[PDB]
Amino acid sequence: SNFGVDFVIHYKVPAAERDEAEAGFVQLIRALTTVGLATEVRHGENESLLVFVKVSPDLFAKQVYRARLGDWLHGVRVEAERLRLIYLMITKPHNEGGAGVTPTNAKWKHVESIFPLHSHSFNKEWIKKWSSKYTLEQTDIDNIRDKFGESVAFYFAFLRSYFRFLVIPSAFGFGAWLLLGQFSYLYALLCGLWSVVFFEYWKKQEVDLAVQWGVRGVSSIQQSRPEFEWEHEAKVYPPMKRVKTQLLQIPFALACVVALGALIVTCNSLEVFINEVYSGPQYLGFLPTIFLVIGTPTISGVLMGAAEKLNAMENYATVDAHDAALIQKQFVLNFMTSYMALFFTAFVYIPFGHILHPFLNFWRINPARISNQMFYFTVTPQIVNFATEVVVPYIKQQAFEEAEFLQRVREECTLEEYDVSGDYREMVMQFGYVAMFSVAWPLAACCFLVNNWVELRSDALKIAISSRRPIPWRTDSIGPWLTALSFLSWLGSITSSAIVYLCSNAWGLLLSILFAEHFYLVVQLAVRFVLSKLPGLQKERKERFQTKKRLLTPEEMFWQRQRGMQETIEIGRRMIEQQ
Amino acid sequence: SNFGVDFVIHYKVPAAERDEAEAGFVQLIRALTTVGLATEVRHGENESLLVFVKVSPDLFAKQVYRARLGDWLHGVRVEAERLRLIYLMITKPHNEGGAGVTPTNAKWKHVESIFPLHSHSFNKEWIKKWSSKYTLEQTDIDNIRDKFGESVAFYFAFLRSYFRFLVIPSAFGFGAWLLLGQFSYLYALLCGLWSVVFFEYWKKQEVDLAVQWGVRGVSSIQQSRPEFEWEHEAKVYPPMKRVKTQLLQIPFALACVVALGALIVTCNSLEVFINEVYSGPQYLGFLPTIFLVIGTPTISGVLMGAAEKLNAMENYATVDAHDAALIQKQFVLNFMTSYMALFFTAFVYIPFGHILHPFLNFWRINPARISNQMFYFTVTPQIVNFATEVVVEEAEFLQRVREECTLEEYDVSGDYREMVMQFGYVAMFSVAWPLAACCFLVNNWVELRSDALKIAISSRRPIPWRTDSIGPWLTALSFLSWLGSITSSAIVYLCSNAWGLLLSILFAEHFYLVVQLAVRFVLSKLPGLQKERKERFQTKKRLLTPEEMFWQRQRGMQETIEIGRRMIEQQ
Ligand SMILES: [Ca+2]
Ligand SMILES: [Ca+2]
Ligand SMILES: [Ca+2]
Ligand SMILES: [Ca+2]
Repeated sequence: SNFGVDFVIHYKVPAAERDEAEAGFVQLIRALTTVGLATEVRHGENESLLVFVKVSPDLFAKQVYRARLGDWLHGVRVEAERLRLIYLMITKPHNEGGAGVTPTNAKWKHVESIFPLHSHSFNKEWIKKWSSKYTLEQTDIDNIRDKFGESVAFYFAFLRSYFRFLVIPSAFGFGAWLLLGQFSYLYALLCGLWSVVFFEYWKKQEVDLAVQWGVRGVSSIQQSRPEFEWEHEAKVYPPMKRVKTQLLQIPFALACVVALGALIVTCNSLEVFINEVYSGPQYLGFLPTIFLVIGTPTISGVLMGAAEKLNAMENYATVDAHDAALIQKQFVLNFMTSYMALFFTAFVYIPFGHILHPFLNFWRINPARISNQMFYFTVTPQIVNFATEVVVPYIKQQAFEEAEFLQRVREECTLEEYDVSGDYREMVMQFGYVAMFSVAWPLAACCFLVNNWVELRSDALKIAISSRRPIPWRTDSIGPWLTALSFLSWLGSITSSAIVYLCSNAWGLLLSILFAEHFYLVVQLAVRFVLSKLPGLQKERKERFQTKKRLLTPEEMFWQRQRGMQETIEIGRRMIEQQ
Repeated sequence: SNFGVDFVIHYKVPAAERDEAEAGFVQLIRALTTVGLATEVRHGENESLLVFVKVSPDLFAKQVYRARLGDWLHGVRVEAERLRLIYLMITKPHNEGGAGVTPTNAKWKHVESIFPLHSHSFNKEWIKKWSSKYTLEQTDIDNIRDKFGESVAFYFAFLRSYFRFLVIPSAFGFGAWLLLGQFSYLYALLCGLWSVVFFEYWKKQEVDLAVQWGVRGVSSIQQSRPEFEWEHEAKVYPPMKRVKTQLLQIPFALACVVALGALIVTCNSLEVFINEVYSGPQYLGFLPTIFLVIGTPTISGVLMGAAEKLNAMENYATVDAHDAALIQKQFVLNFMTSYMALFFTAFVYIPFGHILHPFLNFWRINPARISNQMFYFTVTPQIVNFATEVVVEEAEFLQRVREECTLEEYDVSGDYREMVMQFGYVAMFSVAWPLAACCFLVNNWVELRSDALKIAISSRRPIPWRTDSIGPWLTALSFLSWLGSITSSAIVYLCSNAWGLLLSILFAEHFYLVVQLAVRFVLSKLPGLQKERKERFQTKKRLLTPEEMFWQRQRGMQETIEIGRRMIEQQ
């Protein structure tokens, strides 16, 4: 168990630059004492001064009350909340209740990370409980929310909902694969309907979870970025400079598109050449593209880094906007690097494959090739993601009075922050595969289903021992990923349909695209209406009712003719008798 | 002017069955004085007794405070508000703050109309001011809101905004008519872009006006219908009966489709026959359809009545749901009667006109014909609409009231429906005749006055009803914009000449969606929100063992500093 330490700061000190390092250390200690936190300094690995900080319960209660009042202010209104508030006290500047010791912004640049400590007793029991069960109840997600915050809990709830909704497409994918034959239009229609239903039901469940956890409306709260650089104050940044920096994305995206397209064109030409030249034993004919998938986590990886670089010079005032831009860039890059091969096979090679002939001349049309390539692009990338996610850290860790706890912290600070964006991106890519390309290989979703059951555990293990405890954040929604899902639905309703007409055989293709797109729109409207006509809303209404119950001259002669009661009745009766 | 009269009670008494009429009048007067309104009985017209009711200012102030507290409760928070509150006190049941004398629910069914009085001095000045102007500033709409309530004000604001936005339609319609010949794809794209821009900008204006008038969120308040009929109480109506009654709309819609389609088919066949037989001097070639247009306000009118009858037996708990259902049925019927003739001309006769030959033989291909039809479906339906709207000691005050109660209650749904139909014409069929928008501009300038006159002297003063937006008409506008995006490209391809039609439809619809997303993003990136944020900020400002031995090694701060320095020297 931990030693009561609530937060941990690294503050590594190099061999040189010690003269200002000591000043930074004393400034950090003075600020941490001023804000009202108890501090304890110990030695660490590689010449570092590891400082543990905890809480004067009166000041902590005052901070809790101030935060609750602020949450009530915007209409928004446990270990996760306590850790989040301690992190806010550590991070927020002196202007609004804190002592800003953020690494990148101020002169306190000798700190590397401020992170909480993992609870091994909770972690092992959580892993055992999640591995010994078949399904996960809402109580498990609630425990995740209480311990690791709302972002991790929201990701795990989304993963559970996705895994539970993946049964239906698995079921009728197996039905279509066993009976309906290859490239069934009915399967495409059912896949589009399931995508619409899952997206809308996840929106409803997201609203319900936000109401239940009391995090409804946190997205409207704007949080300033400590590393944001401004020029004037009236903190403002000229939007022209930001637009100029953003315009650099377009040539970057075009260059990435050209490079990836050329690489996939060469790989597809090579695989066609070996399939049409060599006899093999059948399986070696897809050897190139398989390698391509094995190369996918590498190149895209460095590409992701470039995206981060593109988000560094692209200044953003708020955390939400910066996160949304980073998610957009990462989603575009991963969409490219994960679907360009399938798009080229389905909509370039299949319709008019008479353009690759020069490339086949450099080395020296089966419609069922798309099904095999989808099978490979379903099974192999999942295996390689498993390898790079769970077992390669297994090998990495296998290679490697109070000494036990100190050693545990020293080994803990070497790990990386848990990036939930990567897991969100992987799940969104899987959903996209199901939505737009599962028609070629109907069993694909089934395989994904199995992987999801592993992921819900494996990703949990990734937060158990493969990564250090993340900062507990609050999120109303899963964020811009929702939009991505919608996109991967809509274009999917096109793409799958465009597969069915193309691999089963000009006007018919366009007619099929029209019918599929309009069917997708119609079922979207119908499901939205059905869900609007169908717990969180009832609780909000009950709270509103409880608050409501707890909250409490001709003119001057015209009106003097019959001022009384009997006078009016008598005149009315008399004139009734008159008429 | 008025005699301080705030509301007028009709209570017509029939000569036959009078024994229960005196008791009803006595109960009416007793309840109306129980709620706290001064009443004055006077003679009516044709065996009726009109009683004028006004306001004990203390009770009116208490009611005002209660209404404001209720508005604050739901998050929502002048003569119109006073009249609305007096209406609520007159209408609301005695169980919850009022004395229910609603005409249709209880046995007090002898009252017919529940209406206030017009101010002639205000009405003539308003008409003179609006007739002598060229453009209307926001002060006129604010005065309309202060006088006739928020529904009429919202309608007039929508009419003014849509008339102002129609100027670009007319501009590039004239540009295309002069230069781009006939059936220009560029005009179709511009019309779709304008439809999207106008729809989104009117939504933004709706939000700004709801914030400005303090009616932001009124639509969230569910108001119960006095005419609602319930079986049990837990007032609950079995939804299965409502669904069974709603299912009667499908056969009615199908029968109306069949009848109107047969009428359009036979009129089209007759006009084709006379164009291919009669020589003339011409203009008579579209004589049949013109008559159909002249026949449109009649038959559709009775259809509208059927619709409301279909909404009477279709019991609705809330006012909003009943109004939405009525708007949906009326919009469907008017869409049919006003667009299915052009739909037959464009997408049935033009593509394959070989199926109308049996009708021509019973009586016994031009690709520019549709444009001519678009002319006769633009200048004729509005002109006849004009003929529908405006062409066809205390004795003076009492006579004025007696003449006032003979008028009909002013409905805003009809004017909303007419404007929505005109917008649908522009969005879907204006490509055939690009000048149509120009005409729809001029009529608009008349309508903004003419409709005002319809409320000035041709109808009784409407009950001031607060509304958040224009209602379900936004859905109609969006549907018309999307259908126009499809139909403009379809007409362009079909009249400028099988695979290319679908490609053009795809390109136009996807361009419509892309510009919809772009305009939504631009408007989200770009008055009332600033005021709401400032109010929120103002409210924010106004609102306010080894375990123990581990932390005992360095209890203070100077000791921690010394220990840190010592460990620094140790590295
Ligand atoms: Ca995985
Ligand atoms: Ca993962
Ligand atoms: Ca008119
Ligand atoms: Ca009108």
